[PDB]
Amino acid sequence: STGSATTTPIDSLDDAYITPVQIGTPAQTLNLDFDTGSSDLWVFSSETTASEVDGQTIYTPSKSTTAKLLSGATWSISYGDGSSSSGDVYTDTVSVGGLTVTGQAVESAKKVSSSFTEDSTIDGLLGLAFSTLNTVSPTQQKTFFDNAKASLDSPVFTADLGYHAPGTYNFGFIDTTAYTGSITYTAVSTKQGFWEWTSTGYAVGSGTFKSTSIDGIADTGTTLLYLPATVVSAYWAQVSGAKSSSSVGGYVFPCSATLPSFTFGVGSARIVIPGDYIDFGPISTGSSSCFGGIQSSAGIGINIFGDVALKAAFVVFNGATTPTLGFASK
Repeated sequence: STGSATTTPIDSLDDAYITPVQIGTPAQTLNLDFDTGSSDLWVFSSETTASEVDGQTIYTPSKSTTAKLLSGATWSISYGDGSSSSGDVYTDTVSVGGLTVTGQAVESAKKVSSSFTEDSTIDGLLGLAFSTLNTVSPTQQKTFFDNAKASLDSPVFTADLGYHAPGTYNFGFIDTTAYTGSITYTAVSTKQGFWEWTSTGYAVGSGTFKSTSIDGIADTGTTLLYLPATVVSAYWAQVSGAKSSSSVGGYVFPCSATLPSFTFGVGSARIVIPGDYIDFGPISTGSSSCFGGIQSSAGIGINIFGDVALKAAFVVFNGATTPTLGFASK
């Protein structure tokens, strides 16, 4: 089997991407944030505290003839950005772009934190990291990809995120028309439950490539690119007027600037992030100070290849017995 679904930016900045997901019988379609940095499929639901719902589409398990309460099961998750949610668990039929899993754990939110409430466009998350990070207790549950794997033509999914445009998540096959040149594969460590890999270095603009190992995670659920302070300082030094602002919470730059590109290494290959991808616009409405898309990972504890990086590539998440990551230009 295979699946193919379009993923759409939630706003003009590409702050996140939503992908339609069918849950239950008859289908209830919810727009979920596919997140390769976490491993819970959770949804706004009929059980969500009413004051914490503001425009989201909800899953109502009582209206699904295939929903079954997973007795005794609860979940609770906290994300790197400080947001959180928690609730109980159903199993139900879940389909993504024509690919169907029966008995998928659907985590029903009873509580969500303010940032979720305030984002009317995201109805929940669909985790695509390794199932070892799944928070369901007392019986840990599998991700959608893990459940689908054996049935897929090939045990892979691909992320093809657009810049200010729709893109695609494919399951079970590699669309050879979706990228240029070849796919370069690189080793993955699953020890922290993430799609963790090591980049071979970076360049700023038309500058020389610096060979240096940068360990990080491929995370579709993080907006920006978070790298070591040394790397990030080197990038923003090439932008007149750029500075790190503690009051704003990172590097800002004059909105009048032309940003240089940023290149990262995947083995001997190179992925180029155009300068425009690194612009996240005014820090507040009307401001001429703009927020940078490359930020320091210092104090996160991990480097994150988020959407800013991933949307410059066609990315293969290879879930073979020994997982690997593949990157191609596009």
